Amino acid sequence: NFQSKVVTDTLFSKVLNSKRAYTVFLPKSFEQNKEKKYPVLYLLHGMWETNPVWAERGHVKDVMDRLVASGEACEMIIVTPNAGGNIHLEWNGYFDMPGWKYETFFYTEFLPYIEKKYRVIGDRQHRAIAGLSMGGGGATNYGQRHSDMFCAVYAMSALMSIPEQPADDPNSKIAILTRSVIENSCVKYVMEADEDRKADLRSVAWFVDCGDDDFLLDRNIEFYQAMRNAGVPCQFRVRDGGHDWEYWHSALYQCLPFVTRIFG
Amino acid sequence: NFQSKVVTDTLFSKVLNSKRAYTVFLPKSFEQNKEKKYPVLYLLHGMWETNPVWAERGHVKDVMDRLVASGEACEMIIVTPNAGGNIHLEWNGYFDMPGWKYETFFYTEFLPYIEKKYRVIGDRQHRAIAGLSMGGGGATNYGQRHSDMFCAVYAMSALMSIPEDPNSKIAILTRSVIENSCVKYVMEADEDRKADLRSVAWFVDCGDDDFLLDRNIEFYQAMRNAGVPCQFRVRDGGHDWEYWHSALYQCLPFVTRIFG
Amino acid sequence: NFQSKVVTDTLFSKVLNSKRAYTVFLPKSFEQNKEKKYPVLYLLHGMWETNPVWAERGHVKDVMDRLVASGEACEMIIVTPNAGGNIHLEWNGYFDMPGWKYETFFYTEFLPYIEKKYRVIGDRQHRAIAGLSMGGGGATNYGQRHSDMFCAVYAMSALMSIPEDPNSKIAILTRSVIENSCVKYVMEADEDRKADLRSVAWFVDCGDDDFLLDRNIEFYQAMRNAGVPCQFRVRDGGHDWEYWHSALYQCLPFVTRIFG
Amino acid sequence: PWNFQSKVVTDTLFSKVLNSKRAYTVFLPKSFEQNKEKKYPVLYLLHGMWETNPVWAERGHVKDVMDRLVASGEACEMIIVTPNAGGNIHLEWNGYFDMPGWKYETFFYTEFLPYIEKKYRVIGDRQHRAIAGLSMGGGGATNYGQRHSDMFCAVYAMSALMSIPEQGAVPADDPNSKIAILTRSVIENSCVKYVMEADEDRKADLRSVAWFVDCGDDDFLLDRNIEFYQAMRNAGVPCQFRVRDGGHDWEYWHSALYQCLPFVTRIF
Ligand SMILES: [Ca+2]
Ligand SMILES: [Ca+2]
Ligand SMILES: [Ca+2]
Ligand SMILES: [Ca+2]
Repeated sequence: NFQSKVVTDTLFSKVLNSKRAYTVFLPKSFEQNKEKKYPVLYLLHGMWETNPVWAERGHVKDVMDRLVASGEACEMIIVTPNAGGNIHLEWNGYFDMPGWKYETFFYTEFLPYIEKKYRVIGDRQHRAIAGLSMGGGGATNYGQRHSDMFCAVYAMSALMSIPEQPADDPNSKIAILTRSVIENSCVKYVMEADEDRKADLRSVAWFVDCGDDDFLLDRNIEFYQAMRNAGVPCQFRVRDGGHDWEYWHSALYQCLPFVTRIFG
Repeated sequence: NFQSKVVTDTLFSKVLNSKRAYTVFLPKSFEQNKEKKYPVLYLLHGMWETNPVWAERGHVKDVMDRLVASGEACEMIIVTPNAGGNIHLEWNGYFDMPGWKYETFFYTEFLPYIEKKYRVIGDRQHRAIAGLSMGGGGATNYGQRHSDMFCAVYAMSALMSIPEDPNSKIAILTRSVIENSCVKYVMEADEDRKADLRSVAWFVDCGDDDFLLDRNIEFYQAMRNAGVPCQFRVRDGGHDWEYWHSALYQCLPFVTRIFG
Repeated sequence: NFQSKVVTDTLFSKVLNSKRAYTVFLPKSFEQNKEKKYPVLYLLHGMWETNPVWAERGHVKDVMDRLVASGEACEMIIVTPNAGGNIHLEWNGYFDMPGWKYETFFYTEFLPYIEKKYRVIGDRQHRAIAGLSMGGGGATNYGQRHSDMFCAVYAMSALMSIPEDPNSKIAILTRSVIENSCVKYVMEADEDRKADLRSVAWFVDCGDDDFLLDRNIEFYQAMRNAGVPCQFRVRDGGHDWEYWHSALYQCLPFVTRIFG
Repeated sequence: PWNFQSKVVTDTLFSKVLNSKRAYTVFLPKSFEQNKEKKYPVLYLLHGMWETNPVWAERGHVKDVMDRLVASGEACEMIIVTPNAGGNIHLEWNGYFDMPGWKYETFFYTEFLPYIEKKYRVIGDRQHRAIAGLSMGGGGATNYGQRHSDMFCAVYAMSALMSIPEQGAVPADDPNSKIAILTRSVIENSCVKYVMEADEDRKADLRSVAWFVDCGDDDFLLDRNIEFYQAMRNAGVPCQFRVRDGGHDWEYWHSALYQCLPFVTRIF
């Protein structure tokens, strides 16, 4: 019979001059109805991690099979690009950095390739983004600066900016990532907003989910407080737990129904 | 055939020179086993409110009947004293105030009377306290300044301090809350105080749309930064009775776990 | 400052020759744009009860205010007609009975009046029905015999059939429920009926301590065996308002998802 | 390295009863290496047919769930252990009861339990011993609790094989095959029949145990779990019953832990 499946493949990036793996979830109907188009969720991993973690430890396919069957989530393409690895040798991060223009890769190469190949609807209304930790920050800032591309953002234990609680080499990959995250602080972006920016932020649906024992809780609180104070509607949840995969797996049961609601 | 019940009665306070109404939940076994003793939960109402609201809108009996039957909560006495009413006419608050020493009434009159009359076990390990809004602040500062009396505190949408006519009762309450800021109490703590705070189990529950969220956040950060174990939950919602009724499903099993 | 509201009003029924009370929930936006139309949920009460019980004990407005704010429910009209009262003095039931043609009242008088008066969109894709106990059986059989009218059915602790003087209202109701057994309707279905049933989304929610659990199990088993998709939940609890109030948090997001 | 941490350990015990090395996987609390004198309650957590001992740790994520629930106080620290009772059903013995040529229950009670509870510092009484499992393991847990009520205070049965389903059973026409032998064993030890045929003495024994039955609305074993619950209720034996969304799958069994672990903690 027909079944949802997880596929891992690769795309060569001219921007990065590098092979880029990615892992994709394909709905049960994908091979059955060759004409059907789908919403898409870009689902980003955290630092040190690589593309397969959402399928393998997040159990994306099993959660989707549950929620699709109950109607709580719609069939959608879910994809996780590789933006990680051993931080000492491999570039971690989602923004354009000196020597590593990941964001340019994401929008000019990755997204076009994926949405063509996996039959994504292709409009803003059916494109959402979510992620954990470093990926939560990437998801959030992508939503902030590309509000014309995303209808919803679900930020898990997100690296909204660098916590208050340092590499010896200021020119190492992790040092470069640190400065990139600071420069693109999701908190700062909201705090410095004029009325036009506030109005754009309001065109996006936001959901912030971070555990009470998480070292990034304080930065997510600042993000939520800035949003709430700026009059930008935003859901905020602080559940039991910390910076771990039980938090991120369980977050999927809130995330997938949330983006489904916004898609519709 | 035995059933849990809610009873409303009054105590005369010499300390206050005033009748004080209170509403108490009595477990299903109360009339069945006349010799059984129970743990107690003091469950405080918010500003403007009076004693019956936890039974009438919180549906305390219905929730207990559910959670006692599943084993998630133990049988306990639950009691709500009157500490409010129209804020322009009636005294609102839990701390000793000029002319209205509510806290002295609570500890020297109310508590001894309740625990004798309704067969409360009577020690610290079997006494907990919780409340919403003004009552959440009252529960918290009571647990802070009387850690010898309580094993657990569950603070709902709590008036931990004032969010961002000096002879009025409302002005007097306001000064009392600032003076007894639950946030300040943790922030100024020395090592001895931190050790005392650690002897109590703390649970802080406040909605993402609540005007008191920022103060509760301040309280949790102070606790966490001082190394005092504390659960924090921010659930969907605001300063309302759906939040406080649903909080009972976390609070009653929580104090049950802490009870010895 | 627009607010959602609950309104109780009355309609005269020629079919019944009786005044019929009803209670309706109106969305926050109702008075704000007086040309906006809404989907509708018919939300039925149980035996002995009357129309206002869903607003008063089910806290329908407070639950809607929560779920509308979070986006989990859409704005909808919610309406509860009176179909009960003291069973010894007042007619209880939702089907056409000898001397009391309530179903005829419902479809020929009540529904048209309500959907015109309160700006209901008016098609099947935006009409759903739910109920508890007697009202759960009523909702289920309405959906079964009027699949052209309802896209979704949410049955709480439903009187799917009688669990296991002759001219009293109670005896007449008892016969009516047996004659219109929700279980029977499914077990005797041919291929065309099964296809009709599949055009409706079904959700069945009944607690593990409920005296009607066995009839709901029979109903679900019949549905499942006939290949008619149906969600089934058995949660902790019994035939009580904590069950029915909490069911709302599953029911309202469910019909919202089904609404086209 | 500067922290103590809960641990999952896999080891083997040689069984003389079975003439077989029996692997097992055990969860050890964060305090295990830190307070060498602490004794613990124990939960026996059993796997399903076709599976082996490591599945509860690897797919159930038992360590991660315990680390969460221990920190919140919802679960107490406890030893959790899964013995190997499975593997490929055409090659390996599957099952929990004594069968011809494979007396697994005798192994469990006379070899496995004493060895585990000594080695991993279990308190060792009924009041601190619980059992749970999924599918085949759910039937194993339930019937153990039924016939060894003096050993267990609580049973949590997930998607349990309470008896052979009217539909969905694995074909077992070869009477000398291990799968046929298991099938007969499950029938003879029907969890449903055990309650149905109970006299007053048996009912009293059953009431000394806390029972929790948890099975999804789309599970092929739902109908048998319903019969078990109905028999329990009708017999006046207190039992929790939940039917949640889902089927015979690991999302159901992982999420079940979040009810199971606090549940046995309450009963301990
Ligand atoms: Ca916590
Ligand atoms: Ca909210
Ligand atoms: Ca129950
Ligand atoms: Ca289902």
